[PDB]
Amino acid sequence: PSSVQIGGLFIRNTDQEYTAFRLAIFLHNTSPNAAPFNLVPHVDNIETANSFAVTNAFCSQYSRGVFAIFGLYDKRSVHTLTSFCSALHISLITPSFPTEESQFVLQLRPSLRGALLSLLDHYEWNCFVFLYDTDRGYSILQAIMEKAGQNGWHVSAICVENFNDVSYRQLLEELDRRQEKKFVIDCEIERLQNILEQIVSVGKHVKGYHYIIANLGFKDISLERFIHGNVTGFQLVDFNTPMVTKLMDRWKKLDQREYPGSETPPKYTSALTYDGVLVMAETFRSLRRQKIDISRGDCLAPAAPWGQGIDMERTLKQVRIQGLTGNVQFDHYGRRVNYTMDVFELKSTGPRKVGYWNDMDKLVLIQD
Amino acid sequence: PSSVQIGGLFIRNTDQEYTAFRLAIFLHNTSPNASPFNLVPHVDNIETANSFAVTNAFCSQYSRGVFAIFGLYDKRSVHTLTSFCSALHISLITPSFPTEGESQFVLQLRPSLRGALLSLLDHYEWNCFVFLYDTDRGYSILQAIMEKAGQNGWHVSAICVENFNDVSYRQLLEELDRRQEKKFVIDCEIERLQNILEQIVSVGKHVKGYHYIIANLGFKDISLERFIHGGANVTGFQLVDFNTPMVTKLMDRWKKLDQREYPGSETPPKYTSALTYDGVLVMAETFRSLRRQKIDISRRNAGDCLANPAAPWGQGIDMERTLKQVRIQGLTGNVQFDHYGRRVNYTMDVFELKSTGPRKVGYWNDMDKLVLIQ
Amino acid sequence: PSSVQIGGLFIRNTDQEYTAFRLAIFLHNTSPNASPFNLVPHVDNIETANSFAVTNAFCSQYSRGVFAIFGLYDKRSVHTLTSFCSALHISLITPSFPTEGESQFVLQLRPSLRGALLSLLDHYEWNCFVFLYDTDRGYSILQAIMEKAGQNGWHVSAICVENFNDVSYRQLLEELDRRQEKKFVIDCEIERLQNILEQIVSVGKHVKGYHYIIANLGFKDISLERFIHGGANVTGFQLVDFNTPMVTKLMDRWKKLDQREYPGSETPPKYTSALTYDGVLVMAETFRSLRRQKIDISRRNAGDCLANPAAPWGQGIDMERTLKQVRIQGLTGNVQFDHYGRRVNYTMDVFELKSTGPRKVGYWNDMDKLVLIQ
Amino acid sequence: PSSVQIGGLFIRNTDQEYTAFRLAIFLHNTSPNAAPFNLVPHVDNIETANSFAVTNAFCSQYSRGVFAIFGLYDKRSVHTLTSFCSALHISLITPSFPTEESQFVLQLRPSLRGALLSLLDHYEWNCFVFLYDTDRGYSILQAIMEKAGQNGWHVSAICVENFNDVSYRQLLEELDRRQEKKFVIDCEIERLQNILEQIVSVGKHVKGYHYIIANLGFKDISLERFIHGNVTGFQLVDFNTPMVTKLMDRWKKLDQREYPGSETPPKYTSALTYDGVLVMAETFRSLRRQKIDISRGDCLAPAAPWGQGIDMERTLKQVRIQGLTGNVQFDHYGRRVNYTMDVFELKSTGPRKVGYWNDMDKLVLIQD
Repeated sequence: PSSVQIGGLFIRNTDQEYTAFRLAIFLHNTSPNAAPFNLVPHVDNIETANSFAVTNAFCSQYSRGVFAIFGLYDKRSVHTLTSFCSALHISLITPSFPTEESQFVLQLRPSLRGALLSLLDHYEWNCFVFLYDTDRGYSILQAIMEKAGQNGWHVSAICVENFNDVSYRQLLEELDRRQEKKFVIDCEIERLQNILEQIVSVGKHVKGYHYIIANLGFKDISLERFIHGNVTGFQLVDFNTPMVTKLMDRWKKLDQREYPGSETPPKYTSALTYDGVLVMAETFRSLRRQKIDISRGDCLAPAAPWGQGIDMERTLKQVRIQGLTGNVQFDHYGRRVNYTMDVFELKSTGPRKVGYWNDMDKLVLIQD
Repeated sequence: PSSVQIGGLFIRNTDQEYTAFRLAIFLHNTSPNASPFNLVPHVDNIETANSFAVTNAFCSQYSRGVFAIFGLYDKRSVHTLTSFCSALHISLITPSFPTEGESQFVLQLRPSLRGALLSLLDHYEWNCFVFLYDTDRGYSILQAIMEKAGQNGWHVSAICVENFNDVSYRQLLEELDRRQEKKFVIDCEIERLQNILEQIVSVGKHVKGYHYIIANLGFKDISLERFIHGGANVTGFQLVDFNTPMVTKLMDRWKKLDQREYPGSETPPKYTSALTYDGVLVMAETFRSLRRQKIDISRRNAGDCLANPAAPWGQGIDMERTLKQVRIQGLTGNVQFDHYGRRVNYTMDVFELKSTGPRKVGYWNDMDKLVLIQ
Repeated sequence: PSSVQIGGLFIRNTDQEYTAFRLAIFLHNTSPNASPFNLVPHVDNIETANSFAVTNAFCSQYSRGVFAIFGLYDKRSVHTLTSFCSALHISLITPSFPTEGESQFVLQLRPSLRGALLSLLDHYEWNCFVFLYDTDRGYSILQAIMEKAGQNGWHVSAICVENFNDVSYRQLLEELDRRQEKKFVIDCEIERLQNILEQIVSVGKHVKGYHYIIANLGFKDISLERFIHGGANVTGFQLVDFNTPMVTKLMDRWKKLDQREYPGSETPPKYTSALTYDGVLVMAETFRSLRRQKIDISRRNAGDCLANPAAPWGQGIDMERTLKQVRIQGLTGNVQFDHYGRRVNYTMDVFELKSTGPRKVGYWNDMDKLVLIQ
Repeated sequence: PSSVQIGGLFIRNTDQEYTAFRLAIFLHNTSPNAAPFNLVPHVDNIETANSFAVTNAFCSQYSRGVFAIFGLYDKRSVHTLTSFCSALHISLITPSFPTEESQFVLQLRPSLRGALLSLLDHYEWNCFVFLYDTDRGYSILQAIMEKAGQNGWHVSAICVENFNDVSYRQLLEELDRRQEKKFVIDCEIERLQNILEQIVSVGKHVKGYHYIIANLGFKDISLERFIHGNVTGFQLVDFNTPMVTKLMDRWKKLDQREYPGSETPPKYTSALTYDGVLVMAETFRSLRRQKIDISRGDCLAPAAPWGQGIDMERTLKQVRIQGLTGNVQFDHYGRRVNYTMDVFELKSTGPRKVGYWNDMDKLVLIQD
């Protein structure tokens, strides 16, 4: 097997992720090293991102026999993509939000719930607001509410879906009336820019107000205005490693005509997509090493089980490499294990690393 | 067109709903000729209730040439079913929880409950209470409760009761009793609701001084004899009125039914049974309206539910418009939808438990909010 | 004499006892030849359980040439049955309540409970408590409790629960709660005991701070899951030991029984079932003893139970003496009677209810009174 | 019908009752007035008074077809006599203790429970002792205990069955140690004499100690020692009526050879037996007036019902005469209704009537 077909499912507002996925495949195509299989993606980008489009693209990919699909989903499509992959015995590698038991799924994105809870405990926060959206699911929100109930917190959860400039202004005025000082922001990247620009315009960009940015791309979003005017966040990928250095000095190639979004440093989702490509490449090497000839139907047949799918799924779930997100390893549930992320607090000189959070030592802070 | 094909979807633990569907369609079929058509149902009762099984069944229904589909869904299968129905212009009638956040080609028989519950909480002047909930029916109630609490500064302790056993409920109740919190709001599945009520009786939290609010439309569908004797304050919402000619006739027919042929007939129909009965009535009236509007219906189509590109039904827009343009009287009252698909101009009774039993204290309507009897 | 005729009397709601009687006699009949006789029972199961029906059945048994009679009686039929048995020298074996106040030709399988209950009350240092009782099993316990209270100056409030419905129990519990009395002693029929326990759970009196004492020998024969979860202190007396080879073998045979042929086998045997099983064992051993003593038995007689003048059986005195001179091991322990007919040298376990469940706290015996585990 | 056979069942220590029953029959034999039926009793006195003797005598009487039996029973024989009479459809007239629903039974003795409770309420007794026996049943005892529980009384119930002189002495010493001042005595007549003589010997016969004698024969027991040394009691029959005057001036005939016990004024049980004879005579007149020819088996047949027994039983239950115990009338349950009894309190001059108790006005006391 030298031309291995794989499937790719992307949704709207994922230009950078698609570019990173293409770049990872291209590097895998030009990496001789030690079977020389070349990954050809049958990528099917969908704009609507509704359940019907997900089903249509998934069945079309299944008709081509891709043995695996690298997909991205939202709250409205997770229950469709995961269900089809679990029933049709095709492994599903997704860098999107993890799903709170599951099969045939590899969630590359680490669960942000644990890190956020540890940070809140360390900062001894008792009353705060929870400006949030539902795009990534009700995983952080439920944990915050449950933790507040078990700890007697005065939390004010505020949904900011379908908000316009008037809505943000009204919300800001209400917060000023309540004199809320501590904020937790959990929204999509574009919504983060909208919230941050509205806050800096209305006049709450000072260091007295504490803002926790609940995402893994803290350095991926520009916060230059806040230095002039206490902001904490989580960073997933370390920029001081040899492998990310190789990615950067290969990323400087500004072929924006063929690689849109390459003008800026890759976002955390882009790093996760690159890491997923490495996981698929490494596990294909493992299957080839085990001398398992992977080969082969249509959707809505009754289930069309894949005999080789179970062993292939297990091989994915037992991979352990050193990727952009560190020790990439999965447990038997498909989640991420043995991972760490740095905690950056903004200072006068810029972002500064205070500590890092991992699943075995919780949060550990640098002290003298 | 004497025969009309109607799709039907049923999930697990919905036996009573299926019998109500069969009973409603039988009454319409065996009815005096109010001058004219028959409904043939293609029904699929899947137990797993996963998205893949729902998609397979919906494709089978689409291949079977159904004009409308009566489906049940949970948080798992809500998105796939609604999106598939809207994409192919095949309308759906559901008694499940609403999917607020815009929609098309879907008619929610179940009315919104957030307004009534919020009105009740404002009337009771509650500040701190334990909100026990699950995520089987979405998160609309949970989001609304917390948004109201944040705007009003309520210290609401929300606890999810998913995947808890009897020991877990006992430990949770003991911890809450140690925290000295008296007010509770329960919004769970009917099976989980029975389990929590049994655990409350076992612990001994059904005495005077404890207030429980049951957030569903089946307050009279459950047993509270232990709570009646204990004397704890219980408030609930009942949608089905038992003092109307229509419910009386249906109950008379309900008691005279074969238990083996109609499982669940040994007990009074629940609010979901009334809701699904109303849904069949809505479909019948809309087909009459299509006949009156001189709009002929035909499938014209095959079963390529995944035809590329999509081939939406040409008469779906008119069918959806007619479905939303029907005002009828049923077990739940004035069944009348707006242009969105939700229920509007609906009324529900509010029952407070006393020693004599469940006595209505007032009603709630979309216009006057909560009006209590004084 | 291969065949031995034995009389049997059963009152209403004693199905389990009858099956235990049949099971015990079947095991003796189908047993290895421990070197020799069979027991044929003449059984009468009257439902009214009045004195006239008992007299008719006893005359039929006497006309049927039975040497011993296994009878059940209540306060209504205790005097007629005991007097008839003593007058004609036809001995009786009973598991019912004792008839203290002298007796002859009667063997009480059920041991006296007043000693154990009085010892428990003295240990608990109780002063004021509510004694709920009925009069189905005589008045010996009631008289003893009040005599002890008078000699010790206890303010015992005794209430009879005869001919009360569920509303009556609820009203009585509410009145007692208003009077602020926490300690209760329940001595009722097993059916009435279940009803009172259910009412206690419904009212909500099964929480910490309430102490209940159940005065019977079937503490493990009833369900207290609600009381286990509530945490109220419950003390009871268990006569049957479940950690002996004999009870283990009998339980193994009990589970492998036909439910239709042996009603009540779906549940573990109650203390009365163990008592009646022991009674059949006592009769078997005594017949062996008569065979060993070279005392031939024969009815010699007709059925003129009302023969004037009375014609008592000539071998009745020796039979009664041999019955009282037998020490055996059975489900209730060392079954051994004195010259009066009551049980002596008997032990019963004392169980206190905790979160883990019913855990034995000590035992009670006729010699050392109450000995608790420390 | 001129020679009507009836049955008579008497127990040990009932010589006076048997004499009164014989005297009443004799007067009925010599009372022409206005069918001239003469009552012939097949009396079967039993000494053992156990259940076997009761059954034997009852069956022998049934063999003679007596249509009714005038019986006396104790705690050990009530459940046998009543059961046979209810099942065999023969009316049972008994002057013994009433039974707390029943059929074919006429209890001539009024229920003493109501009068005792009313007297205790009037005297405002809170703590007392209850020297009692079980011969007449647990009817008064249960009521006293239940009333005490509902009123919070400090009652000390003391059984005095099988007590010898040492037992009474020990009981008296214990009472002195407890310093109990108020006594309620409910025992058989012979036990009353034993208790009273022991009390007067030990030295508690003074007026300071209050003794309530729970019986209907207060004047039938000599209390002369207490006048020299507060004793209340109930009297059922009034000695100041024309009919009791006739009974007295006929009772002075001292034919003790044929009428034992006639040397003393009749006891309350004797008056009840005399009244029962009148009830049977009056109801036979009613049956004869209704032109119902009463006629007719063996016991232990299966039930041998008597068709005329039901109407005869109802006629007994609807009789209303003026006898020694006043307005003799029975309800549909066989108990006594529309009856009254005087309450006598001992004074220096002797017994004095304070008031009277009836079932409609409870207790009413004479005051100026």
